[PDB]
This record gives sequence, structure tokens and C-alpha cells, in this order.
Amino acid sequence: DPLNDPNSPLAKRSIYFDFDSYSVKDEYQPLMQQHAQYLKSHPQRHVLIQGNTDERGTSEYNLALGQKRAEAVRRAMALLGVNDSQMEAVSLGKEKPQATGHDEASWAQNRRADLVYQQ
Amino acid sequence: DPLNDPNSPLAKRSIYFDFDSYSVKDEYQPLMQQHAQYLKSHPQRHVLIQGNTDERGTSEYNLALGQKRAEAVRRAMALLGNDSQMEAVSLGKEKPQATGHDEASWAQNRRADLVYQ
Amino acid sequence: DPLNDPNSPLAKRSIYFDFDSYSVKDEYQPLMQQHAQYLKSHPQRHVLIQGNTDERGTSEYNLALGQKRAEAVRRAMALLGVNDSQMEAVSLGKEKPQATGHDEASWAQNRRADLVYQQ
Ligand SMILES: O=C([O-])C(=O)[O-]
Ligand SMILES: O=C([O-])C(=O)[O-]
Ligand SMILES: O=C([O-])C(=O)[O-]
Repeated sequence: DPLNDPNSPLAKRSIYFDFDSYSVKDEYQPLMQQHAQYLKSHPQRHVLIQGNTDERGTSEYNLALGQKRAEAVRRAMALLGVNDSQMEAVSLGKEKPQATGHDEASWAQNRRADLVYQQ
Repeated sequence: DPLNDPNSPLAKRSIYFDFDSYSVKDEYQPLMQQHAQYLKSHPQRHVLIQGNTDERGTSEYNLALGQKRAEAVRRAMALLGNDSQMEAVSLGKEKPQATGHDEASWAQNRRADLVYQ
Repeated sequence: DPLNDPNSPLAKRSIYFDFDSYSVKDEYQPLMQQHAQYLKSHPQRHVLIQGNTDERGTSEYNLALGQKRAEAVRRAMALLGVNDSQMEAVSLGKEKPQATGHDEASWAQNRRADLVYQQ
């Protein structure tokens, strides 16, 4: 399965965001196109889009920002043709940092939406 | 004491696995030989072999796969020479070392550790 | 806000310590001068100084060592003019390691005090 091929374009699973932004940067449109093509040619595959933030700001603010990040990715893949039935969008806010330091080297890694396939 | 030396060959304590595999690759036989020699020359030293998986698949499937990984390492150590110094347990996918959701993390979590007691 | 400018000297947030020491090395005085200047000119800003340790020694020992590290940074910034009402010093001991390996490089990374601004 290309989903389990570490050298497929699908091996990249994450979209990164600028500070206090849920704009999907154009440099991630190709990645979204690749995953969209996968989902449209594997109609029983479902993906969970998880939005995350860096630690700056309240838990409440970042739950909402993470949700906008996940919803922005879901919308972009919907525009690329993915049927809504194969996607869900959820927020982890700032609660599940990947990088655990307290400067921009960590925070940039945490302003992130992940495509998590149900396997 | 060699298990406290960050510079000993014994400081490497992990065996890594391919996707959905509990086969111990030949490249790790030298590591296992090193720890085997240590355990055979330190008869009261015990090791807990903990098996781990990446997050893909059910919790139940991954608990069983981590167990097979730990038992394959235990078996390979036994073949290198006493069962009374080893236990094998599975953490399934529950204790990821790398917390990301792609192969860069997952490869680090398909792993059995030698945990000295 | 210079506090969110990655090219500001304020971008650096961490002070690193030698084994079993809470001495603030002189190489960090310029960083603390920069954060002191920022705090003095932004009286609404509050910073939490979080002290950490590497894994060697007991939880109790390291809780206290982490506290001495955070207090050492707070005193250094107090001597640079920062009002005590804009700082708090707390300890995470060895409970929140950044680097999880068991080697000199991981240990050095965790002998650390972080300036965490409330945002
Ligand atoms: O504002 C933030 O915390 C962000 O951009 O993740
Ligand atoms: O299938 C898995 O989750 C693995 O290989 O760890
Ligand atoms: O002794 C230690 O644990 C240290 O320096 O953090």
C-alpha cells in the first residue's frame, strides 16, 4: 500500500502553519493533492485531520485555533475532490505538543495539522 | 560499571523492527551478543525486555505484536546462552518514544528495549 | 512585539547549567540583559522562570536543584532592574525532560532554565 511506503509522497503527513494563522500555505497544496488522489482512489479509506498549536495563548484560544487549522485542511482537500464521508477534523489545541521546548525551534513544529489514517 | 558507561557498547539497548514484523534482524545479533556476554558474566543481573509498536492498528493487535517482539529478543538471548535473568513484556503502542504521526516517529517505536533492573 | 519576533534577541529563552550547579554562566548575561530591558519597558508582561535538571539523582534532590537554578536566574534579572512582581521562579526538577536519551548530550539539554512568558 502506498500509505505504508516510506518513500511515497504520502509518507509526509503534516501541514505547518505560521504564528497565530490557520492559512494553508501554498507550499502544502501538492501534499494535499497527493493525499486527495489517494483518498479518491481508495474510497473506504478514512482520515482524521488533527489540528495543533504552539503553547502561546490560552487553552481555549488554541483549541479553537487548532480546530480552524484542521477545518482549513479538510476544506482544501474537499475542494480537491475528497468526499466528506472520508474525512473528520478535530483539535488537540496546545495539549499534545510534539516538540516540548519553549522557544520557536519547538513552537514551529507544533503549529501543525496531521493527516492520521485509520488503519 | 559497564551499564553506567555512556561510552560502552552496552549503552545501546534497543532492537528495531520493520512494519508489522517481529523478526530480529541479523544486524542486531552483535548487540545481543554483547549484552548476552554481560549477563552471563554477571549472574545476578536481570533484564526486562519491553516490546513496543508504532500506533498503526488496534491496541489489542499491537499489544500482541509488542509481546512477540519482546519474546523474539528473549529467545535470541537465550540461544546466546539463563532464563532466570530475563522477562519479556509488551507495552503495545501505549508508550511511544517519538510522538509524531509519520514514519520518522513510527520507525523509532517499532522497538524492543533491554531494561536492566 | 519583539517577543514574537524570531529575529529578536528575545528569541532565545534558555539558560544552560553545568552538572550539579546552579551557577548562571557569564555567556548568558547578554540574554538576560535583553529580557530585562524588555520586561522593564513592558510592565504588563510577566515571565515564569522554570528550572530543570538531568535525570541523575533523586526527585527530591533535583526538585531543589531546579529551584536553585530558577532562583539564580530571577536574582540575576532582579540585579538588572526587573521588578520582582514581573517574575516567578518554579522548579520542574527532573520530571519534564526535553531530551530522553541517557548520554552527556541529552543530560546537558535538560540542565536548563526556561523563560516562559505568559501570553
Ligand atoms: O498562537 C499560537 O499558539 C499558534 O500559532 O499556534
Ligand atoms: O504495525 C505496527 O503498529 C508496528 O509494526 O509496530
Ligand atoms: O545533578 C543533576 O541531576 C543536574 O545537574 O541536573
